[PDB]
Amino acid sequence: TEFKAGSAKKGATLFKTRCLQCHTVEKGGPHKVGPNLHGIFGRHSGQAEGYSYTDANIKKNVLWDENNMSEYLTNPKKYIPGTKMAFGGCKKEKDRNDLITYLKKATE
Amino acid sequence: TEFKAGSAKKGATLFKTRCLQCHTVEKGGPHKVGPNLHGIFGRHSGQAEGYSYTDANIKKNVLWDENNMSEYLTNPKKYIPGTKMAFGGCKKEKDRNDLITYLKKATE
Ligand code: HEC
Ligand code: HEC
Repeated sequence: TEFKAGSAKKGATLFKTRCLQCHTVEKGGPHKVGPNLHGIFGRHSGQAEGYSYTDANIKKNVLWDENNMSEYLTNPKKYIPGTKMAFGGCKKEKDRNDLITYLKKATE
Repeated sequence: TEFKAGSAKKGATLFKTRCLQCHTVEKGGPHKVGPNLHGIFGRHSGQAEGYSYTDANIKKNVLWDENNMSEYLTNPKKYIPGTKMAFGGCKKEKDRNDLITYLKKATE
């Protein structure tokens, strides 16, 4: 792709220090600030039920792939102007590779 | 995305008139000229086992999504220079939407 696997272990701790505050990844995990992410790869944005997404997310209608996911994490608001996800971004491709590697595995 | 659903019925007959000559879509379907396509969405290119892909396909390492799939079908060789898939292309977005709609459903 334009994405290369990293460390799922490293990615797990990135998740805990940078995403856990607002999300869960487990099947049967609840929505918190942000939606539960189980089964996000291959799904379009704004389709988790029981979650109130912004108009922005839903209309962007991104199809979530490891590659899309990478550009999004770099700068969320640049990618989805108007999204209420208050996360600065993950600048280093190495960090992003690790995180996505972790996500691809735990959200399945 | 940049893809919108069509007619899976229309897409099924497009498949039969334009792709069947070289591919199968069913789980447990055999490779023919081209590889069996069961479970192609979310998979990267050149990963079907027992199939001899060109160097081109494998190194392109496309992650197959309905959107990627669309650009590919427009013009395969323009998209994967050196691919041995001898298919001209599907010029109309309407045709492509229908086909991909069919594929998303039958390759799952
Ligand atoms: C709270 C401060 C958040 C943190 C930290 C992270 N995310 Fe988030 N995310 C949050 C919200 C409120 C939302 C919904 C946005 C809206 O505008 O409706 C999101 C959304 C996502 C998405 C899109 C999901 C979809 O179903 O379309 C993804 C893929 C996502 N968030 C992932 C994610 C990751 C991996 C994070 C750590 C780097 C992360 N987010 C941080 C809130 C918050
Ligand atoms: C024989 C004349 C073909 C027709 C008609 C179609 N395809 Fe094909 N396809 C063919 C070959 C020999 C190969 C392998 C290419 C290589 O260079 O190794 C392919 C490949 C694909 C792929 C990539 C699959 C992967 O696993 O990476 C896809 C997604 C694909 N073909 C789909 C497809 C569709 C939907 C067609 C009808 C419009 C179609 N192909 C026509 C041979 C032939």
